[PDB]
Amino acid sequence: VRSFIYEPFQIPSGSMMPTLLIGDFILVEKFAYGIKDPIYQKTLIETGHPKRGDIVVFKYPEDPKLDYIKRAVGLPGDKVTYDPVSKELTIQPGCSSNALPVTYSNVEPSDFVQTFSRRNGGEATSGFFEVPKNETKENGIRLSERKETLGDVTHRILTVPIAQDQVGMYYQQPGQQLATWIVPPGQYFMMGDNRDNSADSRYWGFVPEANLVGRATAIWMSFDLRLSRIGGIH
Repeated sequence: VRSFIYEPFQIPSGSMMPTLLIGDFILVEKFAYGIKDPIYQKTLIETGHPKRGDIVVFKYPEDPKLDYIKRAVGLPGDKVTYDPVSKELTIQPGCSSNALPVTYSNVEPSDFVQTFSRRNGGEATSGFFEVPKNETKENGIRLSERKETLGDVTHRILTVPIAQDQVGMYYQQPGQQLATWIVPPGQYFMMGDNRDNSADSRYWGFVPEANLVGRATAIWMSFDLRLSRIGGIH
């Protein structure tokens, strides 16, 4: 006697590359589901919770009028530390006041190249393009790829070899060094797979449970007419 609500979701940005791409249309399963008991035919309202590594759609805390999609990397109580040089995560569960095994595969060239306009000789991102590994684009940088295993979940991330986060721009948590955060009760730390192209928890803080919409379950369609991407999230 249980029911789940599902809603389609268009992928607007490349913050989740290479896992999710601009043009992807995904299925999202709401955390809040109905529980129709037995004796009575009522519909109890129970809410599920994201597991570490889940790809989650949520309402932007600063402006809940917009929905974002990131990977839930930090759970309540998690002590999250990000090394901007190695671009690696360290996660220590239950440190609200034991190190989780987070491993990374070897850096390899990805299928994408990020380009940038050059008005005035400066640089501004101008898009992502799938480019054969033996080719290049002028004013573009080949992005690197590797696998991140957050405990039991393994997924891919992209990195921009010429970039490095400016720690001073991070959301700084009271009483904490820059680049370290303790996830508050009932809140989450969100990060996108395209690690140098993601305005996430590093910059605007945690996501309250109530802002959560649902978990991404599949790519129902994608229009960069990529029938090849329909299926599970990889």
